[PDB]
Amino acid sequence: GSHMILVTGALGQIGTELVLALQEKYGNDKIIASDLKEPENYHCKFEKCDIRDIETYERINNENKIEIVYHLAAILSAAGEKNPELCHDVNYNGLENVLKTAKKYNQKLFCPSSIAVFGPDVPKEMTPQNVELNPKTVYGITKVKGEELCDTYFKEHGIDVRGIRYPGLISWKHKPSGGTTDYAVEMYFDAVESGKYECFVNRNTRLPMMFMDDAIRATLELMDAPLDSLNYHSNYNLSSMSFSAEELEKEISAHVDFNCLYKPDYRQDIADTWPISINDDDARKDWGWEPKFDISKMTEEMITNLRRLNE
Ligand SMILES: NC(=O)c1ccc[n+]([C@@H]2O[C@H](COP(=O)([O-])OP(=O)(O)OC[C@H]3O[C@@H](n4cnc5c(N)ncnc54)[C@H](O)[C@@H]3O)[C@@H](O)[C@H]2O)c1
Repeated sequence: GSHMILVTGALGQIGTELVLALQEKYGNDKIIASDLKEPENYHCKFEKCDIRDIETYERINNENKIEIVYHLAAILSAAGEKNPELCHDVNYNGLENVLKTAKKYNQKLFCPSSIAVFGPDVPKEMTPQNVELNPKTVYGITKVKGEELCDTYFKEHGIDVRGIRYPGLISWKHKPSGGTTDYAVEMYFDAVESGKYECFVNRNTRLPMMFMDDAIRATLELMDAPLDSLNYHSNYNLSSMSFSAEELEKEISAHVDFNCLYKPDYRQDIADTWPISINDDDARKDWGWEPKFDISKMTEEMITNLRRLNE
């Protein structure tokens, strides 16, 4: 086959790093990036597209002989509370476009979910894989519907679509976009840049978090697993860390001097409805998941690179 891979949402937090990992794994000639606007200074072949534009999306897939899509395009939780209609449109109708195309062209898919599928009616601690999904955000609802649609494509249409309920992801290669979990990223950036941070959640806010290298590795490992080994498809729980905002402040302060003030905003109301930690036994059992970055190791990577960038 062509062995060609498309990454939608390629310019975002995950995509910035996933494109590189896929180029190194498969060879640079095998990877096509797509997002809304063509970037200036960019070492991957790029095809612009709105994920809602089925005609152009199909054309990109056809012409490039795409066999595998890593579908990252989305509107996230905080933006989705501000703009519910946009969130539904982009997330649900974009996903539907991706799945319909996969069925036409016999594609394999990665379509991620989020811990935002969970609401406060199920356990906050070590949330199980199989509990009711009654999210309290628009975004969470889109993700629940998306899990279900993916699993319908798998069962009814034979599409090998896989996905992870990512926790909050922390990275330094992309500027923070002010998402709900972005207080962890921003705290690092602002600590190193200015020695001060105004945190938009309260000091005890405690969410499942993961360093990007772990999330990217998890994504690739899940995609490489034999299909018959998977007991879940669109929606693996996935865990690494669970810490509060002040715990992160104390970790960062062991390395860098900084003033952290807590001034919650609307994003608190999102975070408060999510679990603190996640039971990912099924990922660990079915496909060998184990995280490699604890808070100390992640902190060293973040601070070292951010200090370099601030030279
Ligand atoms: N980063 C996290 O902490 C996290 C956590 C859970 C789930 N996820 C999921 O992972 C995926 C990627 O997340 P991310 O953090 O990289 O998001 P992001 O916002 O950084 O990237 C999403 C990309 O989608 C693009 N996009 C938006 N609307 C579009 C449209 N109409 N057509 C085409 N492209 C469009 C944006 O331009 C952006 O580059 C999403 O499915 C998200 O729900 C992320």
